[PDB]
Amino acid sequence: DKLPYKVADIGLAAWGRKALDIAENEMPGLMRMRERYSASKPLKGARIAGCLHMTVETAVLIETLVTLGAEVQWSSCNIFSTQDHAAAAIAKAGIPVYAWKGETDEEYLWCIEQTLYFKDGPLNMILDDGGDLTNLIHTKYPQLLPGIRGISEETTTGVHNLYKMMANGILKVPAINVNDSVTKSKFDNLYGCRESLIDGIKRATDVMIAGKVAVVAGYGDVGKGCAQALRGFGARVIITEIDPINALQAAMEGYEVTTMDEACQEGNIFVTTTGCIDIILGRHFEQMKDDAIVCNIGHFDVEIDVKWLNENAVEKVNIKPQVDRYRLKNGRRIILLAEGRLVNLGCAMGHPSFVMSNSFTNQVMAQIELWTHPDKYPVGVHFLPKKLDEAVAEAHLGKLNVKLTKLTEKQAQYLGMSCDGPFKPDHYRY
Amino acid sequence: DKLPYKVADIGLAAWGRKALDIAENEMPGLMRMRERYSASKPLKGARIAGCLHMTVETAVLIETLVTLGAEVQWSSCNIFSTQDHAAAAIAKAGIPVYAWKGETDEEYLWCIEQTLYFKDGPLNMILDDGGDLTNLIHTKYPQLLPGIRGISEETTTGVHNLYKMMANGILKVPAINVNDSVTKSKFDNLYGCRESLIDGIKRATDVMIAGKVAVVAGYGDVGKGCAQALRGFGARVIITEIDPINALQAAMEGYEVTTMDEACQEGNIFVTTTGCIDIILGRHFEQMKDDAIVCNIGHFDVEIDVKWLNENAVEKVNIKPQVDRYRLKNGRRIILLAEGRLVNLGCAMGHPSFVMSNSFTNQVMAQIELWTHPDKYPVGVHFLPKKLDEAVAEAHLGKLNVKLTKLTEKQAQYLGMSCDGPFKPDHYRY
Amino acid sequence: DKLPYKVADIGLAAWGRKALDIAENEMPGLMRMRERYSASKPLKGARIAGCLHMTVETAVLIETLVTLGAEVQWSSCNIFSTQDHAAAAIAKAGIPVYAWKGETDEEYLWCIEQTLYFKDGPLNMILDDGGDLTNLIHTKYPQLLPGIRGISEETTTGVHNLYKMMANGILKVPAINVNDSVTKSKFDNLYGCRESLIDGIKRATDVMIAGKVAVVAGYGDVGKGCAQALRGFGARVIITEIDPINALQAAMEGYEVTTMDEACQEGNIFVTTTGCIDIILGRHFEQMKDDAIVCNIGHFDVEIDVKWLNENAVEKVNIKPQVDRYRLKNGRRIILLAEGRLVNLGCAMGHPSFVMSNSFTNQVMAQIELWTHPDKYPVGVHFLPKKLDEAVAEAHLGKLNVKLTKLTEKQAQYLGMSCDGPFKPDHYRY
Amino acid sequence: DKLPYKVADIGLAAWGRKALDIAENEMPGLMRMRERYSASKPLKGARIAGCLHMTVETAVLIETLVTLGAEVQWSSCNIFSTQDHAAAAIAKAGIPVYAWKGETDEEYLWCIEQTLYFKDGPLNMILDDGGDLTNLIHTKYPQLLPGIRGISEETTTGVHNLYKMMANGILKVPAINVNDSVTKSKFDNLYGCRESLIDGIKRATDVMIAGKVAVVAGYGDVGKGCAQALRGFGARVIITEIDPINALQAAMEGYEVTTMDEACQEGNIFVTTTGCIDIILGRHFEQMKDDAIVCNIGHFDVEIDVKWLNENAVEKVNIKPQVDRYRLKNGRRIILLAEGRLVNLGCAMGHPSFVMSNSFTNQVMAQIELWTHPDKYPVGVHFLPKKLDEAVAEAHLGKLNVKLTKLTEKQAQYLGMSCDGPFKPDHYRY
Ligand SMILES: NC(=O)c1ccc[n+]([C@@H]2O[C@H](COP(=O)([O-])OP(=O)(O)OC[C@H]3O[C@@H](n4cnc5c(N)ncnc54)[C@H](O)[C@@H]3O)[C@@H](O)[C@H]2O)c1
Ligand SMILES: NC(=O)c1ccc[n+]([C@@H]2O[C@H](COP(=O)([O-])OP(=O)(O)OC[C@H]3O[C@@H](n4cnc5c(N)ncnc54)[C@H](O)[C@@H]3O)[C@@H](O)[C@H]2O)c1
Ligand SMILES: NC(=O)c1ccc[n+]([C@@H]2O[C@H](COP(=O)([O-])OP(=O)(O)OC[C@H]3O[C@@H](n4cnc5c(N)ncnc54)[C@H](O)[C@@H]3O)[C@@H](O)[C@H]2O)c1
Ligand SMILES: NC(=O)c1ccc[n+]([C@@H]2O[C@H](COP(=O)([O-])OP(=O)(O)OC[C@H]3O[C@@H](n4cnc5c(N)ncnc54)[C@H](O)[C@@H]3O)[C@@H](O)[C@H]2O)c1
Ligand SMILES: Nc1ncnc2c1ncn2[C@@H]1C[C@@H](CO)[C@H](O)[C@H]1O
Ligand SMILES: Nc1ncnc2c1ncn2[C@@H]1C[C@@H](CO)[C@H](O)[C@H]1O
Ligand SMILES: Nc1ncnc2c1ncn2[C@@H]1C[C@@H](CO)[C@H](O)[C@H]1O
Ligand SMILES: Nc1ncnc2c1ncn2[C@@H]1C[C@@H](CO)[C@H](O)[C@H]1O
Repeated sequence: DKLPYKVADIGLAAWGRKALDIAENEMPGLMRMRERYSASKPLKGARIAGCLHMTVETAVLIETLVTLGAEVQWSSCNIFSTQDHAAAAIAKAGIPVYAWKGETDEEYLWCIEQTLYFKDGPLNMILDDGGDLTNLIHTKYPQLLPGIRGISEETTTGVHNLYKMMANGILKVPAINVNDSVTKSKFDNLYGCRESLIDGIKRATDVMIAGKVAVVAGYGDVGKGCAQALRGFGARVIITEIDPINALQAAMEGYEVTTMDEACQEGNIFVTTTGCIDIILGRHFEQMKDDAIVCNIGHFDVEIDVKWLNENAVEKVNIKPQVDRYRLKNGRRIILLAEGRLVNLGCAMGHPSFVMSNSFTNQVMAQIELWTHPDKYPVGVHFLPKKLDEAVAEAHLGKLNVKLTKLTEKQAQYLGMSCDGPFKPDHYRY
Repeated sequence: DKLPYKVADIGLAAWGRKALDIAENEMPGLMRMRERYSASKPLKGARIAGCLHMTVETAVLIETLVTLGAEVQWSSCNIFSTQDHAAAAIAKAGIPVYAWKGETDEEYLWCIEQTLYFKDGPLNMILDDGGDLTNLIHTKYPQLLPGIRGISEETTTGVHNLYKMMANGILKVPAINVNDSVTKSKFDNLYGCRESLIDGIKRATDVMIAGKVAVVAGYGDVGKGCAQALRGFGARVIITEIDPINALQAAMEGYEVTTMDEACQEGNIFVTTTGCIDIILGRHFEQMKDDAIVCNIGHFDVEIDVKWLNENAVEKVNIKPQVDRYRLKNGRRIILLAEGRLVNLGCAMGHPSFVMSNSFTNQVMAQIELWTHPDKYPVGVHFLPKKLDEAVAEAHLGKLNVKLTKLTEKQAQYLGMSCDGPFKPDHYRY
Repeated sequence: DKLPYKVADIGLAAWGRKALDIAENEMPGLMRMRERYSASKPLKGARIAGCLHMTVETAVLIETLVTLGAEVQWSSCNIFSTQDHAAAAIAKAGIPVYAWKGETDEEYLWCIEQTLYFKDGPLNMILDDGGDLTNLIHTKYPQLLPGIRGISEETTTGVHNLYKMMANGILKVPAINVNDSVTKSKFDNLYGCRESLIDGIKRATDVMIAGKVAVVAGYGDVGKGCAQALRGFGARVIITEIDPINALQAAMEGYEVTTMDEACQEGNIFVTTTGCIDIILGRHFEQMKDDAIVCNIGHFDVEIDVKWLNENAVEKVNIKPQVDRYRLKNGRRIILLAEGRLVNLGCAMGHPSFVMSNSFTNQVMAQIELWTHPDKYPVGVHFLPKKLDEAVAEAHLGKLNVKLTKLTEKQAQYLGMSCDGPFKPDHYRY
Repeated sequence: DKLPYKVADIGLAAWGRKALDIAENEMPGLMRMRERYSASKPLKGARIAGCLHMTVETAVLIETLVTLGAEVQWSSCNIFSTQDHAAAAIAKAGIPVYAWKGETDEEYLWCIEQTLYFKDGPLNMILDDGGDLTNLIHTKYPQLLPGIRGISEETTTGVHNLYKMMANGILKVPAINVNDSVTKSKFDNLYGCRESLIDGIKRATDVMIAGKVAVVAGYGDVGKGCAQALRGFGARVIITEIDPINALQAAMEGYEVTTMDEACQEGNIFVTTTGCIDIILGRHFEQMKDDAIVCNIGHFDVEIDVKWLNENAVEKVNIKPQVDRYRLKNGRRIILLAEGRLVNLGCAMGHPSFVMSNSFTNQVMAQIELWTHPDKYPVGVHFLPKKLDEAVAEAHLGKLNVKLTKLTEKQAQYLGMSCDGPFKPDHYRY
């Protein structure tokens, strides 16, 4: 009596498959995993439930896992991020996926629920992005915890949740922090938003970036990438921060660092990257230049007070999907993107596949680790070993034609390290 | 018995009007022209036939001219550049427009033909982009030349044509070189492609730019913008040039300058910006890395040997409109964008409106000049006066909140110039 | 009874010669001129008097001219720009040079006077930088005008003077505008200040640039280079301009454009690049942050009101040559570089030799042109032919290993140009 | 019978004091330490022996420590890095300093030896940069170990030594890794070399960077800064790496990553930043373009085979101090800077004072920590607490006019952190 899947239109599978074919060729890390483990099926027995934006990239990840032997059931971790042609290709391949662009909140929860129970038994593995699946199980289905061998978590906000849970005796299953592998945080969060933040603002508004003042709240890995992207197109970028170290980094890169109370009067474009609530408020909106564009790229839509706009604007015109233009009592207009949900995935296609290969190779490794070597992972939050982190990167060098240097035995002795690595201490920040 | 217009779908007018509303707010130069001339209608009597990409930006230009009193009939200057919602809004406003995205070559010519004769008499003005309308009249409808008071030309290739015509006694009507106003060539050609080249490559392929080698043929104003855009996202950019000066400029900016025969073996992304034929040939395609992306942003599709691919590939798969992926005898794949037609307009939406306001304010000024002061323009090719060029720029400063400095009389005397300009000699290169 | 030369210390000639040896290897344009004309001595008969910063680069120029057969007598065009080891090497080689770092104003004039009369007759050629020699002859020695075949002028300010003179019937000798050859203005003025402005600020103060707000007055070729240099090291750069076009260029590159009245309160570093008087006044100094650094890189020291500081500060401490630190009545301190004279040459060594090879190859060509083909140059101000401008650039490509592309005859026909150039119309701005 | 100090010329003290006055104003972190601890003298009782480049910056550090109550004796950690005017000002202030620019190796060791015994008893604290003092005590004066309460270490190479020592039971005293405080490694190593690498190459050679190919070995924090500096001036930068992660970072920033065996044939400028031996060998020198410039910025001069040049060149000409130009059997020339010793300090003045304030505030904190709270530091290698790391940064925000944001209690609860920090987990990489 249960649907085998639920997508917007199965008819999009052909276009989706073409999409995955091109993407596969941009994802050597995932392709190399299949080449190494399709034969031995290290994930045989795993029943992986995934909750992570259902995009072309995620479809290649899903099929990599299946190729490695696991059974997979998936849901998106955002109501506007699914790419329907990718979801259809997956559904068609007979993998249970419950996801479509533009879900309601009740449907969003429903979709995650359809992934918990497989044909032959509940999930024994979690692949999360944001902690929603992780929190659902720990709060509504704890009984399933003993049957779950591990959790791998994709993003900063989900990772922070995990540490809050572990600090409070709640975390009941071993978890690998994938966000913090170097090859994820210093590539996906940085270089990925550097390209997909602009993509989302452009597809949504077609606005010229050059000449504009842009305000980026937060200067973490995401803000660093966003600020760099905007400045490369000629915007004057202003940064807001709560952390004196990130603030000093931004100042030393030539950015004016000040508060939102002050910057709201100057910005033409606003991007929130903090992962924190109450960044852009009604008091900020009333000070904004006419047609200021306001978006969020942080995991959850908690940074901008969109409720305030809906309750206080005198007009609200939908320009196209995910693009709303309000008119306030002061007569001025505000362009709001994706109703405040992460703009790169809501208004465009997320990070390009090559960088997502770095993130997802980390994810496959984490799944294998937890599944294949549970004795190595006590309940808590862990990091993939540096040696695996380095392997992720090495798997992407050939595609770029990078010729890496090999330490001579003489050099390796002088440096006190192995010719095959790890080449850095564990506290290295890269 | 003649159609009053011809567009893809009049039903798109509402969405288009919303598009124009947002764009108008990004185009102060055009809005300020209307504010200054709607009352006096300096273009009353003008019957302007336009041949220029039928986009949201062009629609604001078309309505600015109408507001200034002229009668206008328009066609696109490329078979893939029209934005159907913009064309519909114009058609709906009752302006005769003949344009849609994806015309055949015969239709392309047909559309230009429908603009030559107005309700009350042939065209008395030309607004061209590429020279196609200009060449059609001079070669098939010379009889209409005495009735045409002037020509204003938008782009480098069209301007070059005009000088070839003038050098050969063919040019029969006064022409203003709009491409070479400073506020056009050093803004539209540069900053505009800096943002819309990436937009087109992204919407077409979603490819990661970071980590790639990109080859840009030509280092003129368009190549300069394209190279800068690609390098800002982390691509290693190689430049090809025939001009020792542009080549030295590129080298001094840190770019490797070499030949296409050599670079075709390294590039992952190829962009042609030369305005010249035979840039990328079959011999180059056979040396390319797998899934290399190849596009053109020069006016005409004469830079890449697309015919060679169609005749020599073993497979050709249409991924989506304007995106074709070939498979060659060597087993490797080539992604070709927009069949070789300018990629920013064929795969995306062209330059953003703000920079297009600079170009189109120049165009309106040129029309007024020629129409309103023909005694000032003998047959030949001219430049708008520097004072008007500076006025275009000044009209866009307020939107950006630029506080310009005013020379004191003391300073103006020392510099030997007027406090209100021109502030530069005519040979100034900016 | 006349000195054969006058320098700080002939004993520095050996170190200077070593300097010139290294420089020669960085100046292929000048070396290639010698290789082509030492045999035929096209300048035989020329008695060239030069007034241009007596640096290592200028010494290679002086010897290139001598090698080409002319007789040369030189003076510096600034009291603080001479490089004593270079002046000594020249003096030693037996060329009459009157120059040393740190001349008084009376001495500065005296030195120029010692170059007017040669062993065998007055000067028959002028090589000027700033117009000082040009103005001295036209105002105190007009009688020598009929004997002077030509003038070649190095910089923007001198070129502007020439046009003021020509517009007023004063210019009595043919002059070639060397500043405006493309290979000079778009390389020396831009890329040269991009490297030597920082060099001067650093050798003078050792100040960290990152984190600072820097204010650059003017956004011409010099301001463009200076702004780019400062921003590359992490300074937040604010620009002041009087020209709406340059102001819009700066805004579209992400720079805040405002007035000095406003920026004087924010800057930590101030650089004037306008070529205009009254840029930084006492009213600006009283608003400055403590230890703000203030310098000028424009030709003459007329941009900053240094007299105001000397008359109004409560203290003035010389830190080292060309570096003065004042203390104002408000208790705050101002660091002034080179007493307001061009900072790159006053506090460092000017532009590096490679870019100076572009400028000086232009200068040698101009001398040959005027001297060798006077029938081609009526009284007035002219530009070197584009073909020579392109040759300057081509002569520097090999050193950089640039592989330039050659047009096929097919391509050259399509473009309507010669395979050997000129490749651009005369109004091209590059 | 022992000298009270030993410097090049005490007569330079006045100029040095002026230098320190300017520097103090650029070092708020150190000034704020004095303002907070001069009253309470937390270092009273400490007898700190320092071995760290004797520069203007280090002089402000030395006086900050004295102000905090310690007795200090200093030596430089490099034979060419001392700034004689700074050493003289210190000597004059009556602090025992043994250092001068250009020491022989025997003298270098002698100077360190003069710092071990104070008027009233051996050293009870070490402030090291490179590990030389640390290794001298552990190997020749172990008997003094029980009397030493702590070690604070400045740089990557010294920190690596410490971990090698701790891993081998040799480390006998508690050590704080100062290099790895975030405010040191991500500011001094990066932004500092970004400005002082160019300074050293420029003061030494005056070479144009634009147009050159530069090869940077290593892409750690130092290579990242060096590569960014060179590319900002127009050099094409090639990177060599042994670490797949750093290699992928460099590729994604647009740099070609290859081997030295390959790059030695292309580079015009070579900079080694690896901290490893055998980077540039005789086989590399024989392939180099004429007048290639070769330097090292890593701690010890072990990266370049300078011995090979001295033994194999046919000529060796000293251009000026720290600049040697060789001529090889193949007729080509090699410019070697500072005989291979760190170029920023050997040929220029090291990092500017502002960034050095970040490093030295960390150093003062470490000294206070170890001295004042030894119960908190067991034998081993430790990190300063994140809260102190953040305080270093906050102490430099005011000088830059940074307006930092304060978390509301609501926000701090949502983020699960204190309004006053730490704002990041311990594994954060910034
Ligand atoms: N959309 C995407 O593709 C994508 C990719 C990576 C991560 N993410 C998400 O982006 C957000 C941030 O990630 P990250 O890796 O940059 O986290 P980060 O910790 O590195 O960064 C964010 C910063 O925000 C600052 N900040 C917190 N509250 C603030 C406030 N009120 N005002 C100003 N600054 C404040 C913090 O000091 C911090 O430096 C998270 O929600 C994360 O899950 C999105
Ligand atoms: N798509 C757009 O939005 C847009 C905007 C502006 C202009 N254009 C078009 O872009 C093209 C170029 O414009 P531009 O303003 O840059 O012209 P430009 O003259 O400034 O530039 C092009 C350069 O190409 C070089 N070049 C010519 N043949 C070459 C060859 N075989 N190999 C390598 N280099 C070669 C030339 O030396 C030249 O510097 C024209 O067709 C123009 O009309 C497109
Ligand atoms: N020191 C050097 O090595 C070197 C090299 C090249 C030229 N120069 C000298 O540098 C100066 C400028 O050269 P350029 O080639 O950049 O000239 P440019 O004409 O290209 O530039 C200067 C600009 O200053 C602007 N400006 C004028 N008055 C102004 C005012 N009051 N406030 C703000 N902006 C103002 C103008 O609009 C102009 O764009 C001249 O004196 C020139 O001779 C020095
Ligand atoms: N001169 C200065 O002012 C200053 C300031 C900071 C540190 N330092 C010194 O600079 C050097 C490096 O510091 P860091 O903080 O960058 O270290 P880092 O560890 O961050 O960096 C160096 C890198 O070199 C790479 N590498 C090692 N051997 C290599 C080889 N054979 N070929 C290519 N790459 C190789 C490593 O993988 C590594 O990423 C150390 O000696 C350090 O003490 C100098
Ligand atoms: N194309 C994509 N497919 C899947 N996940 C993506 C894509 N782009 C960005 N993401 C993820 C979205 C994030 C925030 O939830 C991550 O941290 C990031 O990995
Ligand atoms: N959005 C746009 N609308 C109209 N014309 C455009 C747009 N973007 C670029 N162009 C034009 C296309 C060009 C080449 O034909 C021009 O030179 C340029 O002005
Ligand atoms: N090293 C140098 N030698 C000679 N002239 C120089 C040097 N650096 C800059 N200049 C010149 C100084 C200028 C301003 O007078 C020029 O325009 C510029 O060519
Ligand atoms: N001006 C300076 N004074 C003292 N130490 C410096 C200076 N510049 C760089 N350094 C140090 C030299 C280094 C390498 O030994 C450090 O890691 C760095 O902190």
